[PDB]
Amino acid sequence: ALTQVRRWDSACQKLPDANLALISVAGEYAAELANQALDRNLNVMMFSDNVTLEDEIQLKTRAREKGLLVMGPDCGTSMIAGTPLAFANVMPEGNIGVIGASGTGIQELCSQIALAGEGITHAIGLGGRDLSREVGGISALTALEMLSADEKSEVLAFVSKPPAEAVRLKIVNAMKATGKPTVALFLGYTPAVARDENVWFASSLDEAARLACLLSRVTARRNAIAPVSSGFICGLYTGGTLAAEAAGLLAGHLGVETHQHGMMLDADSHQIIDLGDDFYTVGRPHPMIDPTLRNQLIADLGAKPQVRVLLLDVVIGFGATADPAASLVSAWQKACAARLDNQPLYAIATVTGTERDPQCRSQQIATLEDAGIAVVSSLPEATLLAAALIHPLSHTPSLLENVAVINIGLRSFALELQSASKPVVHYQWSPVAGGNKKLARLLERLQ
Amino acid sequence: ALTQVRRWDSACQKLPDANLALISVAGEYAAELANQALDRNLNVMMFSDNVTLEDEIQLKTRAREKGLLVMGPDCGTSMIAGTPLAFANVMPEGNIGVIGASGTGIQELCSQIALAGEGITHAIGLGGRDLSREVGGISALTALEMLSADEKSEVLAFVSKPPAEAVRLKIVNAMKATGKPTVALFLGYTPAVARDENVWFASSLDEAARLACLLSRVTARRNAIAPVSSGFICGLYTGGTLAAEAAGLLAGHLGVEAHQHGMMLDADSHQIIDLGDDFYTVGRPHPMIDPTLRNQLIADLGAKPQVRVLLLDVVIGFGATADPAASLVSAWQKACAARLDNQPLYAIATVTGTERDPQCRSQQIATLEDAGIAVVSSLPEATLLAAALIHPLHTPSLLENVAVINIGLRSFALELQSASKPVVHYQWSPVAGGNKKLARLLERLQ
Repeated sequence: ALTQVRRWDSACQKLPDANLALISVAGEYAAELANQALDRNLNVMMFSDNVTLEDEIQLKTRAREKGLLVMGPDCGTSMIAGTPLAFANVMPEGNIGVIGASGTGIQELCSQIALAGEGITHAIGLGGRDLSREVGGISALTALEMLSADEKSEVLAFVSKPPAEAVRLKIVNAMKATGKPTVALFLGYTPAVARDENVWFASSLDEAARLACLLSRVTARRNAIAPVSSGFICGLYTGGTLAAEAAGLLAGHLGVETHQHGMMLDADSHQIIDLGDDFYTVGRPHPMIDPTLRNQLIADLGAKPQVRVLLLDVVIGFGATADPAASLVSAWQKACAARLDNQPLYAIATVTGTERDPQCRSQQIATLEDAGIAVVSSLPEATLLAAALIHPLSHTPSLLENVAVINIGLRSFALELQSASKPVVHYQWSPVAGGNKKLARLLERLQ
Repeated sequence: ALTQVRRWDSACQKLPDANLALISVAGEYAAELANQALDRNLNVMMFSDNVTLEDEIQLKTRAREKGLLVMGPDCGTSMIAGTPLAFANVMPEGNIGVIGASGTGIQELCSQIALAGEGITHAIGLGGRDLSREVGGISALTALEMLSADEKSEVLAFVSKPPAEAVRLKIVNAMKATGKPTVALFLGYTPAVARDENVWFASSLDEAARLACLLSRVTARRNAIAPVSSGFICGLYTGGTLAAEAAGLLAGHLGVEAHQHGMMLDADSHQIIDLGDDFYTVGRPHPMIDPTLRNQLIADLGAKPQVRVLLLDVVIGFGATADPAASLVSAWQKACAARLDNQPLYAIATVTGTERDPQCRSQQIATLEDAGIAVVSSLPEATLLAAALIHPLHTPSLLENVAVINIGLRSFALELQSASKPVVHYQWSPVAGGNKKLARLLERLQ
């Protein structure tokens, strides 16, 4: 049974700890009700269109000095603490925090994330004009700071139309300040560089989602492992091309820059080695057919405590070992066996081959996983994870913890919130006096 | 059991359909066996290493003249007509033809293609040095020509180290000439242009796979629909952001620059409209909450023959209509029921929302698919298919069946035997059978 009301105080008593005012009244009155909401120190989300820049700017600046959040006018979507606000979707729980100055942009970005197998913490709408040259991205900065302080939001994803020079610059620096892996989606804009410190740039919705999930998977694992002591990366590859791509990929992640003797990369003690090179094959069979060399080198890492991460490629199929996984496992266990607790050896592998190959992809992967080796589907993820693990680890907004809504405009919004069984009180509001049926009937008819 | 032989005589008599000689003997002898194979008009694959550029060029130029193929020295991987050659993988059959001057590069690309649910026709290894300046892509050109002529190879994917300028130009041009959607992967090479006509440039193995699979899905769906008459694209969007991205993507595919009244795109009669714009919402609910208008416009398409493709978005979730799919199908059917068979209307929809939404993602997609509307997972694919459906419109004997005369290593023949592929093992050696000491010396030195 929806708790309707018709006076502010009546709504505030039916919901003492109300947190947000969702305004969907006629634009001409939205700003008014927003300030009345702030007078009661409530966060505001204006789904309402037809609101002037001046009022939006006034409301957002006022919300800043008060330490509140005003999801600017014409904000069609938001989902905070599992609470659907306006046009929202039921999302799987995850570690991705979404911020957007777009309606269906947020919706599609989120739909693609779920479709990609991950989930979100919150999806914060800002209002279509927040990033405008005149608004200055006030709400976008407040949103970033909030999620930045939300530990459950390990990865950040931002979506909006491309902002102007001064504004996008302010947004990026703010994104960098959070220190969290962040995907910045500037709709229909091919970015300068693909990555800038902790910021990854995308130009399309599903590209952005693909990236957000990848960062999500890498950060998730890195937090679970919780590396504490730094060290170096050692890549022992059996496939030349694979070694070369992993090398190029890792160099980019490290901001590091013709490769002699199979040494594909050697920077700051990190190494990516092609054991297939002639330099390692004198007097012995190719590593892809005989695992003896590589396995010994793996076992011997037990004597190189400075080596924190071991990168591996496992290539199956005809012409390869019968069951590489098993001997790989024993070999790396011997290594780990010889390490002190503060000198662990994390292993990361990618598997190249199919389910029907003799060795069987799924069985090989399971063997690796059961032993504790991290198996990822692609080199970009494998190397990104490796780079993340070498550097050890280094107050959540009350609005993100709980959301109590005083719904003012449309009743349907209050009703949909009822479905989610979220705390809501519906404040029936109208711009026409109670007895003026003529005008009430007219307004309805015209709309 | 494995048929074993000691002379070309026996090999060919035993394998009358021999198509290829897989050679893994010591490099100093590989070119010689390769020419003996060419003397018998057999294709060649030299897994064998330690072969000079000089011999490679001689063998490949000779092969080209004979209308045959020599997969360069140091070619560790190939799969042709379901036949695994050397370091190969068991692959599901699909519509993607792969070519590579890389060993594990071909393997990883295919492994990714398989994981994405697609398959290949063949994976033709070229030899690590085929695209070098000295060789000039001889085998690369041949393979491209072969896959260009293979009807089952509907999408092509090429992978290799970045070839020098002249070679690269020649290669890209040959890819353009096939006319088939093609992904060109030049390992660790930043492409300035992402797409050039039918060629998509990629930088990483996973990206190349992603693109190859995307083109695979689009081309497979188009060939199924088998369009006959060209026409126009009409996008009717309810979500503003989705309309603009769709507009931006299609403008790119149609290679044209593309704002007012919600008309996100309007070039060459192709239109992408944002029905959520004020221009279409005066006096009525937003199209995301009321389908009336859009459904009307869709139904009205039945009277417009030239409109061949209809693009749609369907956003579900708490605030949208209770069952979008149902009404869309209905308006959709009316339009189709008014069209003559020669003037069909193909519908393509992207669905935004989750399995948990009130409308239920899978439920909506089912209703849409049941009525013949094509549902795709992303705007790039939807717009790409939209552009593919408005056009519209023999196979090399080696790609039909492979019968191998194996010469170097025995393991490769056993590999073929286990997969029930036609094979004969030519037991060969540099030392004549009568010299015991020399034989011991060789056996020991290896």
